[PDB]
Amino acid sequence: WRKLQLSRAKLKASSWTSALLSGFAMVAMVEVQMLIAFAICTTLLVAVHMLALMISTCILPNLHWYIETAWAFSTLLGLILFLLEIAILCWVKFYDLSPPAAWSATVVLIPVMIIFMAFAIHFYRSLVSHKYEVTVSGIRELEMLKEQME
Amino acid sequence: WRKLQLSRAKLKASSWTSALLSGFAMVAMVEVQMLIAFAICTTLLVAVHMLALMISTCILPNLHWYIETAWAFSTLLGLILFLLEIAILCWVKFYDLSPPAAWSATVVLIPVMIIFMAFAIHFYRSLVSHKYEVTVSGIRELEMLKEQME
Amino acid sequence: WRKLQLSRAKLKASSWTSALLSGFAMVAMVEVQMLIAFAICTTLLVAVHMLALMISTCILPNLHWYIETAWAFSTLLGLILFLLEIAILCWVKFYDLSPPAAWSATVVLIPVMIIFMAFAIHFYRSLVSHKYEVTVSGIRELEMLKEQME
Amino acid sequence: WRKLQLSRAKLKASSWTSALLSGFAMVAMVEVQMLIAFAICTTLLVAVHMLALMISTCILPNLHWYIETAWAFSTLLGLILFLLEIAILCWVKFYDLSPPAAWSATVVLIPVMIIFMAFAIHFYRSLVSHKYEVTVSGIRELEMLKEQME
Amino acid sequence: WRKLQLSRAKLKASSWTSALLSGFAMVAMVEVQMLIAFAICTTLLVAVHMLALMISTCILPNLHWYIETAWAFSTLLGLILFLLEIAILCWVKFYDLSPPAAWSATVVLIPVMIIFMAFAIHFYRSLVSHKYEVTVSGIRELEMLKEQME
Amino acid sequence: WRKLQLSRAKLKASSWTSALLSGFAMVAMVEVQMLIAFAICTTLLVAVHMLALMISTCILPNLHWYIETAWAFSTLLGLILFLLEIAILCWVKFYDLSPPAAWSATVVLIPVMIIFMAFAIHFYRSLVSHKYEVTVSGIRELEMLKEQME
Repeated sequence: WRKLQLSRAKLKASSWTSALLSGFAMVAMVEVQMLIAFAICTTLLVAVHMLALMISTCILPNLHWYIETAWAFSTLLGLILFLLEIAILCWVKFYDLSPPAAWSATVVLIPVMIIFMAFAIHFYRSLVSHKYEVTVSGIRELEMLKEQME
Repeated sequence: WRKLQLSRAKLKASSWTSALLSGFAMVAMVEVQMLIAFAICTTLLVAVHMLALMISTCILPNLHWYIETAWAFSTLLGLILFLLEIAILCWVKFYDLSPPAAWSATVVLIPVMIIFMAFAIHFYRSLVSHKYEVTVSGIRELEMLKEQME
Repeated sequence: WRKLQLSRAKLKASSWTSALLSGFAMVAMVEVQMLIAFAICTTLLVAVHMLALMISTCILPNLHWYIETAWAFSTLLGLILFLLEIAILCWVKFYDLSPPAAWSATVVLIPVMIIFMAFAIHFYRSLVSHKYEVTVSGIRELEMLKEQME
Repeated sequence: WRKLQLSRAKLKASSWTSALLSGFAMVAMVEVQMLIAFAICTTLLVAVHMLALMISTCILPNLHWYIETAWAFSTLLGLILFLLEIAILCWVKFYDLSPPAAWSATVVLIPVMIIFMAFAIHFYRSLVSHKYEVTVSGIRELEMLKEQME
Repeated sequence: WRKLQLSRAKLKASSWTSALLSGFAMVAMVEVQMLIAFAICTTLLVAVHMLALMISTCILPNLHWYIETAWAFSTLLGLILFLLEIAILCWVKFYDLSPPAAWSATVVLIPVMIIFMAFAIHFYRSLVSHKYEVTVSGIRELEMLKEQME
Repeated sequence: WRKLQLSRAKLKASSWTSALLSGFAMVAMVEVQMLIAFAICTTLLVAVHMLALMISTCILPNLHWYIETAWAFSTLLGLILFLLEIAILCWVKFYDLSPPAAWSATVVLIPVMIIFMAFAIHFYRSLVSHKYEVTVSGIRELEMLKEQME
């Protein structure tokens, strides 16, 4: 039951962020209307989220952990892309009369972006260690039973 | 019960994406205001989602798997259309002064679009094989009982 | 319990689409600002959805199937109206400099619109037959008991 | 338990429509920027919904049926006001160059508006009769027991 | 369990109204772009809602009734501020060419605003009396047992 | 079970505020289009919320309290940033013709901002004391059993 709720809640959240972020991001582009980055970033941002949405459709009928990786990976990319997207918007929006201020946007971006990616690595690292920790603990317990068995 | 939750959660998600995507997409068109593609893509995008929404209405009262195909198919089309829609927006929005950058939008589109459709095929293929796998496994188990039966 | 969830989920979805579609549709009209069709379509679209919303208010306290028809009918109309609405937007938005491309919008509309209404008829027809099928099966079973009864 | 779910679901729906409708309606006014009607209708529309939202706050802690009337009444008013609001928008939006088309908006409004209010009266009337029907049926059953009692 | 659902449902509703109202209100200000009131009202409106959102974060981990007062109070303020906000928008939006119509907005505001605040007082008053009523009823019942006790 | 619902509800709320606030805030910037503050505040606001969204993805699979701190901290920052963001918008929006009124926005900001941060400290302080209170009460009860034990 614990696993059932995990997927159910995640499904709603996935479409929640993907749909809204893609919509607002799309509107952001039409409203404003370096150049290549803005176009590519926007297209990729939408595409990545769309992939996640599809995952919501396939997961319902349903190796399971494999797709889980695709969803988390895709969802994560969208978040990074959205962050990159807003950074470009600040640079592009002010790019006309505000170029001086535009720089502060990307400059401040690096600090949070690095921590964003770095934080994920630290968490993943701890998770990896735990898997190994259980691996050693599991075999040991089994060995104890094996020794007393004889 | 497992099946009940699958439909319940899916129903909310369907209207979730269909309603939001259609709304934002519609707003994207009015804000900006090759030419034929933009008009057709927008109209089709909305129509496809509307079909899915109706499916949410008919599924409640309720062969069942058949309609399931219509919903997944329609929902999937909307996602592809939305991706195509944003690609057109980038080309159209910049189409005025930014035509040069506009190309990068569609060019980058192909890469993700191919993977989007290709990924679905791979998943479906594995699903098809599993169905056949169970088919062979099922008859075999039944035969074992039939042999011992005699 | 199966019936309880059906209404509960449907209630959220109804307000979901009706509220969002009406809001975005309304915004679509103010942003842009044949002529008569656009005004009437927009007004009707909003009115139909509003009716559905009210249905959500009356259903809670609660012949039951009768109102169900009103909700499904009203909700269905809104979907058709929204589709018609976007079609008009494409024609009206481009109606200024883009009239040539504007035609493709309504032309492509017919194909999907016909399938949209036609698909509903097919589903309803099957439902009607089932009702009659059960009618014959029900009386037959009762007759069997009546015969053996004597 | 049946009563618990009724309030829980209604609470989410109330804020759902009230919040969204008020937000979009508010945006509709700023975008466009007979005259008095538009200003009053918009203000009243928002105020009515706000009242409903507050009701959601007071109902949680919690005569109960009395407040229920306030919520339904307020929510209903908002729906009627929103319908009136969009009708004004069509008239006002086109009011500049499109006056000829603007008339069709309010004209078509009356038809649906009358049915909207009239339909509610019919449903309420049937509900009132049912209350009386049970009243007569209840006393009759009690009398039967009283007669046999002696 | 009854108390658990009360908080769970309220949490979703709080963020629901606070997030949407703040977002739309913020957009309303940028779109339009007496003067001091508009600036202060908008800032306060957002701030009050933000406070409520934070309350949603603190309540999860969790004297309990005390915070409940803060949430209801903050949420209530936002509703009043939003109502005041729209009133200012009508006056400001028309304030340029539409001054004649702008007045009707604030004038009609007073009527509903007074009833909005007055209605709350009446409800609170009844609640206060009930607390005292139980106080007298509780001691009396206890005294009856004390008398017979001797 | 009590803990399960706490995370489930919080997950939906997190994405709820983060997604909406980021979207509306992003749109607020494009619509309007001291200078440096606006650019940095907007970028940081989005980045902080994105971090929270990712947390929603990692929490599902899942030391637990540690991440809880990151989510609450990140979510809290976004709220403060959003408040700061709107304050800047009022100053920037009016910054053109309305500079005189622009000051009232930031001035009024301080009052609520201080109370916003101060209120959190008071609540946290009480929580800290409670932890210590239980610490003393816990050891005391255990000691009583230890004494009677001998």
